[PDB]
Amino acid sequence: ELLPIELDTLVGKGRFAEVYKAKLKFETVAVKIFPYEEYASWKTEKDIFSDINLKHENILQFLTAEERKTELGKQYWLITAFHAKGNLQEYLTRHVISWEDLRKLGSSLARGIAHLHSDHTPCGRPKMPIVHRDLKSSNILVKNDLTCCLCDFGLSLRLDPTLSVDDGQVGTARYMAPEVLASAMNNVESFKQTDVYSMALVLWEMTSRCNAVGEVKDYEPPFGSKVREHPCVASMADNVLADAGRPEIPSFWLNHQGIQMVCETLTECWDHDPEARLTAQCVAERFSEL
Repeated sequence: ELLPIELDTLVGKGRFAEVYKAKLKFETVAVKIFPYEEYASWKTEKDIFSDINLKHENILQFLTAEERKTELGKQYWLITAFHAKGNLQEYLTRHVISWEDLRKLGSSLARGIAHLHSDHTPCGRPKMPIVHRDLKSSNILVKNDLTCCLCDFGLSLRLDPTLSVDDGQVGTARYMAPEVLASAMNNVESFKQTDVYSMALVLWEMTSRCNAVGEVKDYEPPFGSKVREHPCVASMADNVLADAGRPEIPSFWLNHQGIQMVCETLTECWDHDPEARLTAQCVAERFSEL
């Protein structure tokens, strides 16, 4: 029961896996390949993608997981929809986006996160919340219709009441909330608030490349003008925590009313105080009012 795949091109490398554009005999699929040593990440993602209640337009569509014996030993595959327009970071690097693009990307991002965060299904029944714990533009995929979907659940945490104190600062230092950089966390709502902080930075990346503001600069990642290519937690703590630093919002951006509203929403969402941040649900609601 192994699918007829042929690995065309490496499109991704992370800590845990390589991602390949491949063919199924839809002819175009993504194949995420984990070595045996990264079994844990494959399983964490597999369990999220296999969960009946995490099927959503704004979550990457999963076909199947496979175990594939090789000469070196064994590989662990996740086979998913392939989004040809690539991850949001690559997309914002390549393109200046319209107001309409920003509204679709931003709304779809917030609806995807709010769905992960929700303690209930649409049809009202309870579900254990997931927090992504590594939200960033390279972990968001641009669909042909210019909506986002979430992927890369390798570091995700099921908000399980049995989770021990030992169960730190896993994830990408650049996108880490001040309370994570400070090691100043406990709330349950605490991990949801860290996702929202990272989401804010991504809304900023989208806004930074939106032609509604007027003149658009080249894409740079959040804090790109202040920290090295691969910033450590210490450097991030100095910027985000010690200097209360956030990506720059030039005042001329606020002259467009849409951009102004997005900049006010995302600014609340990257507040030093996690309790000051909006919920993903609240952000999705503001985006629909646009």
